[PDB]
Amino acid sequence: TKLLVSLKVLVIQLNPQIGQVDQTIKRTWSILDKVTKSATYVKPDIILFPEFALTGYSFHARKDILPYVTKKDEGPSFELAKSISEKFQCYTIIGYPEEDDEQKLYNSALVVNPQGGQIFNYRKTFLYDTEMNWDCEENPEGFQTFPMDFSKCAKLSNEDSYNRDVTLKASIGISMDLSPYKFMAPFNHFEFSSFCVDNNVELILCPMAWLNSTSITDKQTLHNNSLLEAAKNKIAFALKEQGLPLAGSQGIYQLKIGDSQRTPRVPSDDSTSEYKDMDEPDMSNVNYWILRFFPFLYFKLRINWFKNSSLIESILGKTRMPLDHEYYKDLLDSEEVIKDTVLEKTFLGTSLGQPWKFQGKNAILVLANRCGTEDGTTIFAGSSGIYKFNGKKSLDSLNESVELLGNLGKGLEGAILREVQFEVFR
Repeated sequence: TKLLVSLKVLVIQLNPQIGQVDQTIKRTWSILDKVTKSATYVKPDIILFPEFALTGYSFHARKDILPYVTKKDEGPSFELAKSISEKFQCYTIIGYPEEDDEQKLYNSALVVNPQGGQIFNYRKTFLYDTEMNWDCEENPEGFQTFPMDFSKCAKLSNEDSYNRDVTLKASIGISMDLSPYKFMAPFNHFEFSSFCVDNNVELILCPMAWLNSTSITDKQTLHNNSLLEAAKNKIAFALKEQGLPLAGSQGIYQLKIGDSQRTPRVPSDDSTSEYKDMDEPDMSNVNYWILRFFPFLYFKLRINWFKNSSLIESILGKTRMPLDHEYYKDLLDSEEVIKDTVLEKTFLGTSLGQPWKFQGKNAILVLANRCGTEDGTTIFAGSSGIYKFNGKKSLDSLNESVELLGNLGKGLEGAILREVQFEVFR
């Protein structure tokens, strides 16, 4: 049986600065208030916030992030998501700094149902250089999936309305999860992308604090005060020329609610990474974000790979997580049988029994990336948007195996709403 699902996704893009939690709370209610007053407004089934959407991101010490850490079921972040879910009758996913009863710190993103009850708490699996500053911890469970009960969102292929309930097998990824492990692992791996394809993920939620390539990331520059001074002056002029403060744009909201304005497919080049046109998305990152989801993208060479039986040594040898990951604290030789899970495993989008496993299926990707600037050196690309993988039969936005349902600006706070329509198999 094949169910048709119609979901109403709402993504919030904020510019949270460290020490302005309450002010970010106020601006958030200001955005949601404007969203409901939209001409083409509809009640969202799921609302997604960026990574650390209320506290800020660039923390340099554990002592600094301590005043903002909360339990998974306590604090401003949890209270906000609970109020939103109860006020909109939807799921709320927001990134927050977490701390357990063992005094351990995490980069987490909590989830609340329409009833106002926390149904899931996810920890960041792959850590970024910034998490190392405040002694963050890798997700001991690694990549995870969870079910989401949506009411009146599905229907049969011959019905005239969505009066049926559907339990989607969701999955959350936090920025660095999309990148190669520690920026050192092979690019061809695609950890998080493979994990979602392997476990047949249908809805992908990605809270992010992704950077713009114009940011200062060079290590020898960040630790050379002479070079760092001249490097920060460049960032200062970049924002001053745009008529923006060093912290970034706040208060001025970009609202794309209800409209069906799709994002233009543009290839990567020079000036696609330039921090200009704050109402326009960052196609350099959008193309990169799509590339990181290669297993969901159509690729012609998969036929030759499956035929020549390539990657099978990669599929079998493929482990769940990196061996040196916190997750851990030959079938060809053995006489043990091949389990279903092994046949579900994939590499580069190819499986042991099929050239393109995702082929024929659909999946919804929701990226909620923050905007603004921090430390006068870190610029976030923003460009929050929603994507659809049709799985129908090009390693960027030019590939028509993915649908760009809409994106936000690279440097403006706002919220985008889209009525995503895909299909599922039960």
